[PDB]
Amino acid sequence: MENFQKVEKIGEGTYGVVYKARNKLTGEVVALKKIRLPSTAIREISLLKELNHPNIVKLLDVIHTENKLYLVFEFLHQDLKKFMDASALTGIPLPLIKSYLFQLLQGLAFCHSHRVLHRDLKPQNLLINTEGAIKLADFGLARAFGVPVRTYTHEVVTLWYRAPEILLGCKYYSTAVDIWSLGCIFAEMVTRRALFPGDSEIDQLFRIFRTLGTPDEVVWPGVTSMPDYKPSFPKWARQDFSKVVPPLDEDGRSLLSQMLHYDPNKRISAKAALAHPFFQDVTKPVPHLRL
Ligand SMILES: Cn1cc(NC(=O)c2cc(-c3ccccc3)nc3ccnn23)cn1
Repeated sequence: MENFQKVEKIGEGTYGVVYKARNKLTGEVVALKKIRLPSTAIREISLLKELNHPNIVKLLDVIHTENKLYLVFEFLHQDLKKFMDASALTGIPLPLIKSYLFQLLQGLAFCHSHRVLHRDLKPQNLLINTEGAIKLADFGLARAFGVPVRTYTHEVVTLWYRAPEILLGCKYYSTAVDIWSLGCIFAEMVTRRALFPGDSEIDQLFRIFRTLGTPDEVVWPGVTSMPDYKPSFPKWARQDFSKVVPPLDEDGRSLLSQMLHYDPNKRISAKAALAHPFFQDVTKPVPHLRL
């Protein structure tokens, strides 16, 4: 932190402070993330420097010096959480929602093709720029560092986007967990409200069940044998997506339903989702960004 001049706190991320900083040698403005605390993690994280795609926030460097771990990322000026808050009177226009979803699916398809999962997608790690791009930040890190209940400064890590197999204690994640999260985000962009804003693991799980119906062996073979499944769960009926995400059209609702299948083996893949009729008329609009 002397071969970075000018260093400012951006926010508090899942693993430590995030700073905006200028690289000394190069003049470039970067995001610098301090990871608060392991050699297995270093090689794993290091591999992510090769995982480069236009819809993935570039990992520029892994700095392991002075027994500290810093990740240096490409810097973007706004996140989707802030953008949706700024867009709340009018909503994000459907063509821009569509562009963002399509781009995010391209990013997921890339990473999934290389056997890399995110596992903690949320609006705060989706970053936007002035050119209409959106990018996924922090891919691959959960496999390396875990996902805590609370961050270094005691902020509660959100459960809102967590897939039901994770909440039911399945110990092997698949790429389907990212599709679920993205489906949740899609619904939130459309309705301007989080889809499942749980404030505890059971509240999260029951909010899912009260919308999508309590899962059973018909819709999710194997569910009743999951580690944290209890036969005493209340049995709620499923709601129609026409009630959950109006005014989304039938193409959008169909796609959302497939992203929110209970059984992770039934849930649509990113690559398949890109071929969905919802994207037949996709475009790349310019967002209105105030920086
Ligand atoms: C991995 N990675 C993170 C980023 N950037 C961000 O996190 C980021 C930074 C800032 C920011 C605001 C005022 C002054 C300085 C910075 N505002 C937002 C709003 C949303 N994100 N964000 C770039 N790369």
